[PDB]
Amino acid sequence: KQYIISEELISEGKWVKLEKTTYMDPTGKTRTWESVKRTTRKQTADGVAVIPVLQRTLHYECIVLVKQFRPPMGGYCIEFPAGLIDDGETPEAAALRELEEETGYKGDIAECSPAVCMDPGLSNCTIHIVTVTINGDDAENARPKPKPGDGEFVEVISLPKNDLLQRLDALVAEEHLTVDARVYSYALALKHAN
Amino acid sequence: KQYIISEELISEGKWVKLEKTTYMDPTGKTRTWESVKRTTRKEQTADGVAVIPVLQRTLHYECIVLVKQFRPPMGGYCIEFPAGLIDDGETPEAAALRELEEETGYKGDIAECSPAVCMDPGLSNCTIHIVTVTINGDDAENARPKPKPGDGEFVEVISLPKNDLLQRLDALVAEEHLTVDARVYSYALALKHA
Ligand SMILES: CCNC(=O)c1c[nH]nn1
Ligand SMILES: [Cl-]
Ligand SMILES: [Mg+2]
Ligand SMILES: [Mg+2]
Ligand SMILES: [Mg+2]
Ligand SMILES: [Mg+2]
Repeated sequence: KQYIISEELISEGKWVKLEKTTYMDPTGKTRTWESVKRTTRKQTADGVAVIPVLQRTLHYECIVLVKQFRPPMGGYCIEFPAGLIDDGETPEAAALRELEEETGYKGDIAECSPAVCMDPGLSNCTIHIVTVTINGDDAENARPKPKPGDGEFVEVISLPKNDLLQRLDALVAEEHLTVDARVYSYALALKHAN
Repeated sequence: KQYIISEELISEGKWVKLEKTTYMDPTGKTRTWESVKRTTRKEQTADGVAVIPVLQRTLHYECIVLVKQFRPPMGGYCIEFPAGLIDDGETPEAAALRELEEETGYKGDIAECSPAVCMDPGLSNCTIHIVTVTINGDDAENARPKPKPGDGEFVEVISLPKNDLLQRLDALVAEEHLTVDARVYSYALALKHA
């Protein structure tokens, strides 16, 4: 019933562009939408985000998160490890790779979502959410070695899965960070379950 | 350590703008980023809300109430939590209840309200409050819920059981071209993981 008629370029950066989308509304009237797209997509999706479950015997199961300065936000954010999928990379391989670079952990793939939208009223950005388990008792994850690329500066924050929401709220209150909406959504559902 | 040095406007549509962001990296070196912002944020503590609406009815399993609509940035239909921007002077809770009623017909009760969470913080400064609302589906008000969509709004309601949310989402993606939102998928994944 609704569909895109045309896309007009408004402005194109190196990494992001702004378009004016013309579309057919369900009444049969033509309407416009200002949209954002990345210039980097090739791929199943733009990026991956990793839900890393750190499993150590005789310890609570932790979710491994990252804290970074985010220039669009003007501040620090707490997020699932994540990055864009390299040209001709699978989402799983991007997931294990980004997890290693950002955290130093070597994980195993548990499951992989279909491409999911980030902010669909604003952009076409999509990611695969990849659930990964980390055997924290293996020697490779003893002294995990994070390999930041140029200009990446990432802090690792592991939080217990069984209290995640309350721990995130604490960091927000105490550290004036912004929690990521996907992280928060995950944390809410852990409390809402059953 | 890191902070914004300058924000230069590149292009300003009516709804969105693109900015060249200059910031100080933690080595003391000046770097740039291409940033997206909305033009609509005034004194709201966030751009928008998204509502987690838990529909509760005697002798029923709890449902999560979702909406499906065409998203011109995505060029297709998306399944999302009910959501909208916060009107000037409106509280996040009022916005949540109002959007829920407009989009679904249901009259909810506030349960909890998150702090401002970021939508896609490597791309944009956009933020939302995630507002959990219970819907008493045994109340007469909520028996024959009719969407009251605004101008150019065309929303379908999809209520799915909480106890099978992920598989029911998978079954919808399997049967048609449609993208699930990353917050909804994250929430459904945690419901499984718990
Ligand atoms: C910022 C994403 N664009 C919009 O919200 C919009 C609304 N009408 N036209 N474009
Ligand atoms: Cl798991
Ligand atoms: Mg990253
Ligand atoms: Mg990277
Ligand atoms: Mg909406
Ligand atoms: Mg609306």
